[PDB]
Amino acid sequence: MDDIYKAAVEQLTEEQKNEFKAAFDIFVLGAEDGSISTKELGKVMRMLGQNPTPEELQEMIDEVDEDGSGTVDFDEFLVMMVRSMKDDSKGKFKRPTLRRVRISADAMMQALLGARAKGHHHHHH
Ligand SMILES: NCCCCCCNS(=O)(=O)c1cccc2c(Cl)cccc12
Ligand SMILES: [Ca+2]
Repeated sequence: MDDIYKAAVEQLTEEQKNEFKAAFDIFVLGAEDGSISTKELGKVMRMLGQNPTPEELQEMIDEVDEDGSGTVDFDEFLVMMVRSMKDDSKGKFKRPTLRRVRISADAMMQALLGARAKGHHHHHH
Protein backbone atom coordinates (compact mmCIF):
# COMPACT_ATOMS: atom_id res chain seq x y z
CA MET A 1 0.00 0.00 0.00
CA ASP A 2 1.02 3.65 0.24
CA ASP A 3 4.08 4.48 2.34
CA ILE A 4 1.89 6.65 4.55
CA TYR A 5 -0.66 3.88 4.99
CA LYS A 6 2.16 1.42 5.61
CA ALA A 7 3.50 3.66 8.36
CA ALA A 8 0.00 4.02 9.82
CA VAL A 9 -0.27 0.26 10.17
CA GLU A 10 3.08 0.11 11.96
CA GLN A 11 2.07 3.11 14.08
CA LEU A 12 -0.96 1.29 15.47
CA THR A 13 -0.23 -0.05 18.95
CA GLU A 14 -0.61 -3.68 19.97
CA GLU A 15 -4.26 -3.18 20.92
CA GLN A 16 -4.93 -1.16 17.77
CA LYS A 17 -3.32 -3.79 15.54
CA ASN A 18 -5.07 -6.57 17.44
CA GLU A 19 -8.41 -4.79 17.11
CA PHE A 20 -7.97 -4.46 13.35
CA LYS A 21 -6.50 -7.93 13.01
CA ALA A 22 -9.77 -9.28 14.38
CA ALA A 23 -11.56 -7.97 11.29
CA PHE A 24 -8.89 -9.48 9.06
CA ASP A 25 -9.36 -12.95 10.51
CA ILE A 26 -13.14 -12.68 10.33
CA PHE A 27 -12.94 -11.18 6.85
CA VAL A 28 -10.84 -14.10 5.62
CA LEU A 29 -12.92 -16.57 7.62
CA GLY A 30 -12.26 -19.87 5.86
CA ALA A 31 -9.94 -18.14 3.39
CA GLU A 32 -7.44 -20.65 2.04
CA ASP A 33 -4.80 -17.97 1.43
CA GLY A 34 -5.88 -16.14 4.58
CA SER A 35 -6.28 -12.90 2.63
CA ILE A 36 -9.55 -11.06 1.97
CA SER A 37 -10.86 -11.58 -1.56
CA THR A 38 -14.12 -10.90 -3.36
CA LYS A 39 -15.70 -14.06 -1.94
CA GLU A 40 -14.63 -13.11 1.58
CA LEU A 41 -15.40 -9.45 0.89
CA GLY A 42 -18.97 -10.25 -0.06
CA LYS A 43 -19.37 -12.33 3.09
CA VAL A 44 -18.50 -9.38 5.31
CA MET A 45 -20.67 -7.07 3.22
CA ARG A 46 -23.60 -9.45 3.66
CA MET A 47 -23.17 -9.15 7.41
CA LEU A 48 -23.35 -5.36 7.13
CA GLY A 49 -26.55 -5.81 5.13
CA GLN A 50 -24.74 -5.21 1.84
CA ASN A 51 -24.72 -7.68 -1.04
CA PRO A 52 -22.24 -6.32 -3.62
CA THR A 53 -21.62 -8.35 -6.78
CA PRO A 54 -18.27 -10.04 -7.55
CA GLU A 55 -17.34 -7.14 -9.83
CA GLU A 56 -18.00 -4.69 -7.01
CA LEU A 57 -16.18 -6.95 -4.56
CA GLN A 58 -13.00 -6.86 -6.65
CA GLU A 59 -13.29 -3.09 -7.10
CA MET A 60 -13.68 -2.62 -3.35
CA ILE A 61 -10.50 -4.61 -2.80
CA ASP A 62 -8.74 -2.51 -5.44
CA GLU A 63 -9.42 0.53 -3.27
CA VAL A 64 -7.05 -0.90 -0.66
CA ASP A 65 -5.12 -2.87 -3.27
CA GLU A 66 -2.56 -0.31 -4.41
CA ASP A 67 -0.25 -3.11 -5.53
CA GLY A 68 -3.15 -4.33 -7.66
CA SER A 69 -2.98 -7.64 -5.80
CA GLY A 70 -6.76 -7.86 -6.14
CA THR A 71 -7.03 -9.06 -2.55
CA VAL A 72 -6.88 -7.45 0.88
CA ASP A 73 -4.35 -9.15 3.14
CA PHE A 74 -3.45 -8.28 6.74
CA ASP A 75 -1.55 -5.15 5.74
CA GLU A 76 -4.14 -4.32 3.08
CA PHE A 77 -7.12 -4.59 5.42
CA LEU A 78 -5.28 -2.36 7.91
CA VAL A 79 -4.83 0.30 5.24
CA MET A 80 -8.57 0.35 4.59
CA MET A 81 -9.21 1.11 8.25
CA VAL A 82 -6.45 3.73 8.22
CA ARG A 83 -7.73 5.19 4.95
CA SER A 84 -11.15 5.84 6.47
CA MET A 85 -9.52 7.35 9.57
CA LYS A 86 -7.27 9.59 7.47
CA ASP A 87 -6.56 12.98 9.03
CA ASP A 88 -9.81 12.92 11.00
CA SER A 89 -11.75 13.47 7.78
CA LYS A 90 -15.20 12.05 7.02
CA GLY A 91 -16.71 13.97 4.11
CA LYS A 92 -20.38 14.58 3.33
CA PHE A 93 -20.21 16.08 -0.16
CA LYS A 94 -19.67 12.67 -1.76
CA ARG A 95 -23.40 11.96 -1.53
CA PRO A 96 -24.87 8.93 -3.34
CA THR A 97 -22.95 8.74 -6.61
CA LEU A 98 -21.02 6.20 -8.67
CA ARG A 99 -22.23 3.81 -5.98
CA ARG A 100 -25.40 5.06 -4.30
CA VAL A 101 -24.27 2.95 -1.35
CA ARG A 102 -21.89 4.14 1.37
CA ILE A 103 -20.48 1.91 4.11
CA SER A 104 -18.60 3.44 7.03
CA ALA A 105 -15.40 1.65 8.00
CA ASP A 106 -16.14 2.16 11.69
CA ALA A 107 -19.62 0.71 11.22
CA MET A 108 -18.16 -2.24 9.30
CA MET A 109 -15.50 -2.88 11.94
CA GLN A 110 -18.17 -2.99 14.63
CA ALA A 111 -20.12 -5.50 12.55
CA LEU A 112 -17.09 -7.78 12.39
CA LEU A 113 -15.81 -7.03 15.89
CA GLY A 114 -19.30 -7.31 17.34
CA ALA A 115 -19.45 -11.10 17.41
CA ARG A 116 -18.27 -11.96 20.92
CA ALA A 117 -19.30 -10.19 24.13
CA LYS A 118 -21.86 -7.39 24.30
CA GLY A 119 -23.12 -5.98 21.00
CA HIS A 120 -26.74 -6.11 22.15
CA HIS A 121 -26.79 -2.45 23.16
CA HIS A 122 -23.42 -1.14 22.00
CA HIS A 123 -22.77 1.19 24.93
CA HIS A 124 -19.10 2.14 24.61
CA HIS A 125 -18.62 0.20 21.38
N1 LIG B 1 -15.57 7.00 5.54
C1 LIG B 1 -15.31 5.65 5.02
C2 LIG B 1 -13.87 5.53 4.53
C3 LIG B 1 -13.85 4.88 3.15
C4 LIG B 1 -13.08 3.55 3.21
C5 LIG B 1 -14.05 2.39 3.40
C6 LIG B 1 -14.43 1.80 2.04
N2 LIG B 1 -15.90 1.70 1.92
S1 LIG B 1 -16.33 0.37 1.08
O1 LIG B 1 -17.85 0.39 0.84
O2 LIG B 1 -15.65 0.40 -0.30
C7 LIG B 1 -15.90 -1.09 2.02
C8 LIG B 1 -16.73 -1.43 3.09
C9 LIG B 1 -16.46 -2.54 3.87
C10 LIG B 1 -15.35 -3.34 3.60
C11 LIG B 1 -14.49 -3.03 2.53
C12 LIG B 1 -13.33 -3.83 2.22
CL1 LIG B 1 -12.88 -5.25 3.13
C13 LIG B 1 -12.52 -3.47 1.15
C14 LIG B 1 -12.81 -2.36 0.40
C15 LIG B 1 -13.92 -1.59 0.69
C16 LIG B 1 -14.77 -1.90 1.74
CA1 LIG C 1 -2.94 -6.23 -1.97
